[PDB]
Amino acid sequence: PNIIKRSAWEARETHCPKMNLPAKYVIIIHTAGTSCTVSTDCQTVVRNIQSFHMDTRNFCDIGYHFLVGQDGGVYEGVGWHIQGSHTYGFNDIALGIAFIGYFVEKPPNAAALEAAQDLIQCAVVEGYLTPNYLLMGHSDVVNILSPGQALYNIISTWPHFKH
Ligand code: NA
Repeated sequence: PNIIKRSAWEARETHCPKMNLPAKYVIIIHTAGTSCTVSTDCQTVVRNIQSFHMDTRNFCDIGYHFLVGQDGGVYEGVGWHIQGSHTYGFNDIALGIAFIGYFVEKPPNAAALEAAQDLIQCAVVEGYLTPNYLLMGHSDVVNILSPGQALYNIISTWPHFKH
C-alpha cells in the first residue's frame, strides 16, 4: 500500500534507536481514541498522537511503526527502521501496527482491515518481516496477564471480576 509518510502529517523530527530488521512479530494495536475516515483528519490524529507520546509519555517518538485509518490509509509512525515504543520488551523485534480508533464493539471497516493485511504481506515481500512471523494482539505478549494464562483463569473466578 502507498504509505503516507511522516512529512505528510508534519511529524516532529527526531533521532531515535534503530529497529532490528527483519522483525519477527507483528503486534496489532488500537489507539483506543477517536477514529478518522478522511486523510486530513487522520493526519491530525497521528500528529497529535506523536506529540502526546513524546511530550506526555516521554517516548522518543510516536510509539507505533505504522497506523491504519478508516480512510483506508496506512500512516508511517516511526516507520520500518526505527524502534517502537508500543509494547515494552518487544519494541525492537515486533512491528507495532495501530488501528486509529476504538474497536471493542465494532471492527475497523473493510478498507482499514485490507490495508493492514496488505501492509503485513508487503513487509514480508520487502524483507522487513520474516516469512514465519508471528501475528498477535496487543495482549498476547506473555508479560501482560491475559486470557488462557493460569493466573488469569484463577482470578476470573474471583468476586468482582468484570462484574
Ligand atoms: Na498476555
